[PDB]
Amino acid sequence: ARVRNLNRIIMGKYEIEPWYFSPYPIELTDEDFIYIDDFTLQYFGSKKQYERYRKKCTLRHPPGNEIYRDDYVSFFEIDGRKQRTWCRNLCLLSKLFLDHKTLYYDVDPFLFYCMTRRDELGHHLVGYFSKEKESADGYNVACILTLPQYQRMGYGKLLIEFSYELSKKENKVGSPEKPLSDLGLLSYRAYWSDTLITLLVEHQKEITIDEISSMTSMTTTDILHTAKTLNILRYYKGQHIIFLNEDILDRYNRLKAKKRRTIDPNRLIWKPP
Ligand SMILES: CC(C)(COP(=O)(O)OP(=O)(O)OC[C@H]1O[C@@H](n2cnc3c(N)ncnc32)[C@H](O)[C@@H]1OP(=O)(O)O)[C@@H](O)C(=O)NCCC(=O)NCCS
Repeated sequence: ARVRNLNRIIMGKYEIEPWYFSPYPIELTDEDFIYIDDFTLQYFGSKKQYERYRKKCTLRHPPGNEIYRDDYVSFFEIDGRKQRTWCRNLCLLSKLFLDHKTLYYDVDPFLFYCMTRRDELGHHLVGYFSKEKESADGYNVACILTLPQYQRMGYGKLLIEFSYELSKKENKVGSPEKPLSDLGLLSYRAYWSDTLITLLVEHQKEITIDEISSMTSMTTTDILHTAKTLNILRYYKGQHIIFLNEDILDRYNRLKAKKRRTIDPNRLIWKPP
């Protein structure tokens, strides 16, 4: 009698192996897989069951308001309390790739911003970031995730950039919840670096900390840490600034050479509560 662990989830054409254990309320059997509907995120122990529900009539995108939509991606804002089932399913899926995550069942305190890539086939959920409706620490991101099958394609940086656009619209600085996984912290460091580098080349050769936080919603701490790492911190005109140098120009051009997609602030149709 085999009592197997969840060793693989079948999502669309993808067969993904979890990185960590997730509390799916499922029976342990001699099989080690479950089906995850790529639209509803519902889990099924049998292909037949999955098929049975797949036929049902359902929307083909996350259950929320589309507050951003460009030719590349869309962002749906979902209130956990309004979509408990879907969001709980999202959290269970997310935990498979997180060392730790708050109780998956309690989604009410969160707002989920889910990003989809649109193809000739429609919407495809590629990642998301949750956010406390009320954060005592001012965290502008609780958890953030790019589904495994879509990682290392630039989606993570888009998720992060979007979280800062919300903060900017809210007229507040913000920073991701600590502690961050190594993957998460390294992604933020790259984003913060790319952001200061782009500002120095496209906005001004010299910029004060205040100006930076005002334009990016990045906190003083994340700005200083990033500036020190790049060796671009100085004192000019009576205050601390970051400055441009050949290294930064070089980095900027290399960044641009990758012709990466970015978020257009003008397409965010959203008003904070
Ligand atoms: C952290 C996380 C969101 C990052 O998401 P991601 O989609 O992989 O992020 P990005 O793709 O924007 O990261 C940039 C990387 O992708 C690579 N990349 C992006 N587009 C690419 C392309 N078209 N071709 C080749 N490489 C590409 C970049 O070269 C870069 O590699 P590097 O970090 O070694 O320099 C993701 O690793 C994840 O969900 N991890 C598990 C959950 C987790 O730990 N979340 C954070 C909790 S604190």
